[PDB]
Amino acid sequence: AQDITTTLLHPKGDHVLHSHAYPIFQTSTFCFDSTQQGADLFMGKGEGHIYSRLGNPTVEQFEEMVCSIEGAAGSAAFGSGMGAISSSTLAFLQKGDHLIAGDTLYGCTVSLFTHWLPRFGIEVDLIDTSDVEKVKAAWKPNTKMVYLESPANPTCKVSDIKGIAVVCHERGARLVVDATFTSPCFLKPLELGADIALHSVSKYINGHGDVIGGVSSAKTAEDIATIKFYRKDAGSLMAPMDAFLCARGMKTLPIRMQIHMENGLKVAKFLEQHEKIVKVNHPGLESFPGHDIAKKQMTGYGSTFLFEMKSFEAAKKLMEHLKVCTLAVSLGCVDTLIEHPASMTHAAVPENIMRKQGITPELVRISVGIENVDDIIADLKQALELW
Amino acid sequence: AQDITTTLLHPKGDHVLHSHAYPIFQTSTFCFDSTQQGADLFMGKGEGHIYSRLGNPTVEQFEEMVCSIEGAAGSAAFGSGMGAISSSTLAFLQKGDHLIAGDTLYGCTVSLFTHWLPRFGIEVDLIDTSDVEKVKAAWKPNTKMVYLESPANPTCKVSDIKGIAVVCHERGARLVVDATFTSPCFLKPLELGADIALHSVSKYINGHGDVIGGVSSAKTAEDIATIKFYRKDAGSLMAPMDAFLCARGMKTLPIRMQIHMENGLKVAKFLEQHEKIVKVNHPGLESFPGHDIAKKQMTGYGSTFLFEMKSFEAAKKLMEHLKVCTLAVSLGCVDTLIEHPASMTHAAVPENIMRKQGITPELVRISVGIENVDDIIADLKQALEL
Amino acid sequence: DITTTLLHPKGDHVLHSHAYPIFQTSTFCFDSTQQGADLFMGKGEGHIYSRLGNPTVEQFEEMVCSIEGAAGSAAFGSGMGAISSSTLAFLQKGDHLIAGDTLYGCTVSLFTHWLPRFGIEVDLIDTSDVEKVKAAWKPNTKMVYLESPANPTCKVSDIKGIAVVCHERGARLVVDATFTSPCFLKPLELGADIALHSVSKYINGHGDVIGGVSSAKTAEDIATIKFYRKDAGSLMAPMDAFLCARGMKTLPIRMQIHMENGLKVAKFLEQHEKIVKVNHPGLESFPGHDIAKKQMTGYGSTFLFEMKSFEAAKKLMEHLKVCTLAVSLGCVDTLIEHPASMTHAAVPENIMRKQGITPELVRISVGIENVDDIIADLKQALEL
Amino acid sequence: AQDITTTLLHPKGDHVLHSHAYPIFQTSTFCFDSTQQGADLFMGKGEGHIYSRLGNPTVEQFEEMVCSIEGAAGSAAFGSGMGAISSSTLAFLQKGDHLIAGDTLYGCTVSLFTHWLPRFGIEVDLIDTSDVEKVKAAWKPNTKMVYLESPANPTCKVSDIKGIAVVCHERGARLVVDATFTSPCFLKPLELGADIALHSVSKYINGHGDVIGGVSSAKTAEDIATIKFYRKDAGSLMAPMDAFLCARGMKTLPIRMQIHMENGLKVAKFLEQHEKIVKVNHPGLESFPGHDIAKKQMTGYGSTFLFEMKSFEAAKKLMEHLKVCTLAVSLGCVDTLIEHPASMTHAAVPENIMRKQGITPELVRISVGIENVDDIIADLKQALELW
Ligand SMILES: CSCC[C@H](/N=C/c1c(COP(=O)(O)O)cnc(C)c1O)C(=O)O
Ligand SMILES: CSCC[C@H](/N=C/c1c(COP(=O)(O)O)cnc(C)c1O)C(=O)O
Ligand SMILES: CSCC[C@H](/N=C/c1c(COP(=O)(O)O)cnc(C)c1O)C(=O)O
Ligand code: MET
Repeated sequence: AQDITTTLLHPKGDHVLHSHAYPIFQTSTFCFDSTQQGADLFMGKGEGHIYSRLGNPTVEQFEEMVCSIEGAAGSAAFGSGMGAISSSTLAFLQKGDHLIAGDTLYGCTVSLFTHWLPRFGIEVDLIDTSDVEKVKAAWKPNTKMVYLESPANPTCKVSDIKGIAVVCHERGARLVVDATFTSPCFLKPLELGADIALHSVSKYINGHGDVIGGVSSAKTAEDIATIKFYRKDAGSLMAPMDAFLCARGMKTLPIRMQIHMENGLKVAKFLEQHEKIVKVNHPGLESFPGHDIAKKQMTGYGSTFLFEMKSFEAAKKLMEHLKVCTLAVSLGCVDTLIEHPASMTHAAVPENIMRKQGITPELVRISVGIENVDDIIADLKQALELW
Repeated sequence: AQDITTTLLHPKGDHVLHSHAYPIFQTSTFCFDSTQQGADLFMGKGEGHIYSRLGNPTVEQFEEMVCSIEGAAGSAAFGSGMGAISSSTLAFLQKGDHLIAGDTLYGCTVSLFTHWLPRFGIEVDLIDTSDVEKVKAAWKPNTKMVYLESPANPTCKVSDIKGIAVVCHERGARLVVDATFTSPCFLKPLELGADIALHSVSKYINGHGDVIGGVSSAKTAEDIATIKFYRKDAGSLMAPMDAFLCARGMKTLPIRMQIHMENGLKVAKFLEQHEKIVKVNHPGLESFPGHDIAKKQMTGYGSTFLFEMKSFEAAKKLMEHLKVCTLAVSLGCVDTLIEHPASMTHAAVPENIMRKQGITPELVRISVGIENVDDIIADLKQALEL
Repeated sequence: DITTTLLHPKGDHVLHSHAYPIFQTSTFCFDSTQQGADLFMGKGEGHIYSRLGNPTVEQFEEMVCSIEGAAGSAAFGSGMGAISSSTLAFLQKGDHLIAGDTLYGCTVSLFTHWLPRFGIEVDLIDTSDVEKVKAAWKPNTKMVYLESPANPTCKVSDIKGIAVVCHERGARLVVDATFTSPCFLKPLELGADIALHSVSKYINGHGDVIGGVSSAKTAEDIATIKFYRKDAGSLMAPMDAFLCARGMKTLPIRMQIHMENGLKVAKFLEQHEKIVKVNHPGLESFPGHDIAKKQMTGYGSTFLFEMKSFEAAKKLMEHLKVCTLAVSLGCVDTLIEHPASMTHAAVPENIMRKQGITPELVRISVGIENVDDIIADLKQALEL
Repeated sequence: AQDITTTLLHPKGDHVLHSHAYPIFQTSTFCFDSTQQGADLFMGKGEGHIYSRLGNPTVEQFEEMVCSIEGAAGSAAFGSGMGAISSSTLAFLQKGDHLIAGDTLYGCTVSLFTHWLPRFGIEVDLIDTSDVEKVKAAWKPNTKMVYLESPANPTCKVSDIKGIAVVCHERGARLVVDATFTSPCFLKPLELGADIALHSVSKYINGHGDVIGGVSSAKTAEDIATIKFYRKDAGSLMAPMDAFLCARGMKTLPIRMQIHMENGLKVAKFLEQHEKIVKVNHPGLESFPGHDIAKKQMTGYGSTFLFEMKSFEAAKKLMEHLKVCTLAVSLGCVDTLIEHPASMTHAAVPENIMRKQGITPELVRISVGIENVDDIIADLKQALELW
């Protein structure tokens, strides 16, 4: 079969005015041929565009590319990953519905789930999804959705997607997986039984750290139509320029991910053997609890992972004396990022959830870029071996 | 004090590397000097940036421009006017609360209020808000908000914002006003007593028809923080490039609006005197019901208005034989747009609500651009006399 | 209005898009070998490569082509890209060029340093006197280059008068109309052969893109220009072309307020005690007013004025709250500059005096702010 | 020694408002603090900006990146490769000066050298530069410059850059090398004795087929100042937006070139063993004349090469029946391009020069992208094996 590198470099669809690169449709509205042709496009009949919020050609191009790696019925682009998460949950969940979600999630996902959803009459439970039995125990007659991050931000906690999918399929609950950390190159949730696969495009998919974006993919046509229906009213849209950049960045995704995976594994192997390091939470290491599920359900690993220092001051010493790694939040960028979860990405997370995640000031999160691995390792080495 | 033209041309803020034009900050994340400096910003102390979703310098520049015209404590930019509307309502409204909204609104605003809000346990009533005592009768103990469009899409129906604001202040409810149609140049809702003033930037504020965006401005610092706290999780953001283009477009807004207003008035008066036109729904016309309310509360008028034809076939012939006007949805663009509400912008609106709005197959909506008035009038004259 | 023409340009919509798409592409696809071969030979419609032609860029070119009344227009990466392409495409070894003594700094740099390196004889003379153009004439004179009103002194030249001399003696007339814009100055309708602009200024008007455009009277001349651009390589970027076309949408409207603002400012400065001389082509005091009044349908907002001393000029320029100390002109906001030590600092010491540039001269570019706000900003700086 | 992947991902210079990605300075002019501060910057004193034509921060960031791989004193970015070629030649050559240039050059370079330079009183001779003795024989007392393309567009003809450099150094002539076909990753002319190394950034460096651009680098500070002095007058500038994209595209240059090189070699080796193909002109093959010079003087190979079919109609049949490869001009793009030199890129070159270059209607130029090589080979295979 045709390789994914070829698939991404050759998206389906006609060229516009014979242009090799797909044009940036920096426009708000579209022109109608006639009143009937305009009336029909609102009804759903005929091919063409109306208004960029409903559909934009360069945006739709990016959606097609994502839809093609995911193996979905359709994809929806968003202004942010949080736009994707809101439109993948609130498009389906309503007053009286129950949501089971992982206890270890991205900071703002926790914020959306614990603060905003309960205000909308939606029952939410944060559950350890590494254990399928805990997921079964939390299940209720009104359970409509299970939301998973695996490997989780930032602890790399592994969940049994395949096993949970079964329970979701038997009981009529929609399974949504956030696969941001791994990318659609190595994790394809819809193959594992999930109903909706989503990403923060801001991270690996774009990879260049210059755009905030989100994407959501559905196994079903009805489900993607509902997501786009919600997006129409909620209004989280990917800009034409941002879509152009994301598609462009995605052109090199497979090879970037290959280097990410290998760099990340080598950095983690180096850290785990280092005197100053207590523990390394990389899902590709044999020492890691959820390794056997991760290697079975994914075809590779992302390069973002967590590790434990002997103290906060030691962690502070490492982070502030690096010359290649740059101290900043976010991840999945071409260059290596480094961050302190306890006081940055997960400072807003309540300590009730903080303890069980479980994030301590000794922890450092690293997102290994595509720089020569030896340069990255040497940079960490000299910082770890300071006076 | 500076004039509106000068204020928008010289926005408050520092120059970046002595750059005359403000740089497009096409970035996702930002760097930290130290752990403490990064940890501080998340709290947040005191000056600096973290991540574009939380704050982007180019986006913030546009936000401050809108804040200066509205007379607000702060403004938040969005990826769409719908992003602004959702964030201006769902940030405050929760399960068990009650919203009163105008019966005539933009199509997707009707879609948002009728479909999605009741799913979140929010009570919504669509009420004729041109009558103030009708809002008082629709009131409940759990009423937390009133939402208004004045002039409303597409009928140009006018609401007494100042009068409704008094009711909202006395009874503990917020007043949110969609001022897309008139722009902040002519309509400043926060001066009329409203709590939140929002726009579809995609329309007049940008004015060049090349970007989708929204903005919301709050009277109090607490409300705008809550709005931005919602945007943080909801995720409707304005792209750095779009922020650059919106700010750029807003540079000529005052002079564009002045021409929009004058053009829209002459075109409406031309249509009113024409024998093939039943009625023209322009808020600046003496004949229009609620003209006096619009005259006192607004300093000018938008260029988007509705009018009635003899039949559907007559409307069809007009829209399909224009050479200058472009048949397309949207409004507030530099060139002239024309649209059919019944089967386009307000086609997804439930036929129950479409009846109360007064939207018929004979009605045509025009958005008069900044072309020469005589070119637009002549284009209409040619199409009408076939 | 010209506005209607600019808002509704010639051409077909792309996938029904209201705004013309940004063709951020390098190359284009072919249906077959024959179709691709044909386009390289000029047969059929379509595109090959962005340097040869870009749809977004061509859309801007056609907007300029309409207002200028040209056979064709070519966009460039800079005004200097337009200037050098409008001269070095025609001038060759052994040719002679007569150019105005007062030109933009880098246009002087081009003509004085680079042009004579290519075997092109260049003389800079006073083109405000038409009889002086006749005296500078040589048997090998192939081109006259003009700039009216000139940067920065606003020195007006009789374009139609010089055009007659050029036509009779077989020479091209190139006019830099940056200072006035195609709204008010249309050189091709005064008998000029080539009309060019620094789009960076009024045409774009938003001070966020560098670009140039050149419009030719004949189809052969623009083909020569585009043939030169193909090899020289000064191209307008697709994004920049998008921004320039977008900026052009408000051009006539911006120029109306530019003209009126610049006039009221100059009239204020002329009656002010601290100002010796004001060089605005719209003022009746200005020497070349009669020529400018008849040849142009309006005036730009960039002009020059004389202070008592350099210290007084420094005091004025460094205390403005609204106006900005910056080079460039034709922006929506008001810019201020000092020619002797900035724009015309590189201009040779002998051409410096022929132009009449002194350390006392201050150049202002009046934007589209409220007239009273800019006048008040100048008023407080000239007194406090 | 720090690897080039790391170098390109971590360019020197300060971050702007703590922004991770370098901002797009979409501006015309810059503000001054005082009259003297503005006067000094024109005089050359102080830091740093005045007007985008003289210097744009975004553009200078890209120039910095190119300067870093090249090992130059400075770099200048342009609106096109032809902008770079003109400014590297016409910035130094005046009437009475003599230029020696390769006989096999890019189409428009031939146009510039044949049509425009002679009009400026500059003597030009197109010479076979694969033979050092022919370069020596063509030499004159007024010879000021030698311009080389190696491997040449499109025949891939190899020139002895090192050997020609010596002659240039001994006789006081600048050596200028166009290294577009190979990229700075594999060919660094300044290490070989060239004075100026230039690229069409439109090709490999940007790599994404969305930007037209050029860059020129000099060994000497005076020379790059002269090039920039010409640029401000001639007017070929890189747009801030284009600069942003080129820097972005350059982030992944080393890894893209790794795949280009290996893909290109595998495609060439497949074509050479195929019965329909008469000859393959890839500089990395042992059969190719000048392979020994190429493998010594370069660190790798580009993926653009030319091959001979049995007929024009056979060439037509191949080019017009590909499903992955796209029929278009240009090269060095992320996806595979294909064109016909005799009727396309080199249809404008005079017949006396085209016969000298060896371009016949049987020839096909392929620019191998970063698609899975087996997919590329399979696409060519089915097109070659048609009924
Ligand atoms: C069907 S689609 C179309 C659209 C538009 N609008 C629109 C609007 C909106 C939205 O906005 P976006 O930005 O989101 O679009 C809001 N509001 C208001 C008042 C309005 O009118 C029209 O109507 O035409
Ligand atoms: C030294 S730098 C400076 C710049 C500006 N210029 C301007 C100009 C130009 C330039 O152009 P670009 O676009 O190339 O820049 C040209 N021409 C003309 C006539 C003019 O005034 C000024 O002057 O300020
Ligand atoms: C005819 S059109 C086509 C184009 C391309 N070129 C390319 C090139 C150039 C150009 O460059 P730009 O950027 O200007 O395009 C230069 N050089 C070199 C070496 C090369 O290969 C090809 O060939 O394909
Ligand atoms: C808490 S806002 C910044 C978080 C960032 N996107 C991360 O996951 O690293």
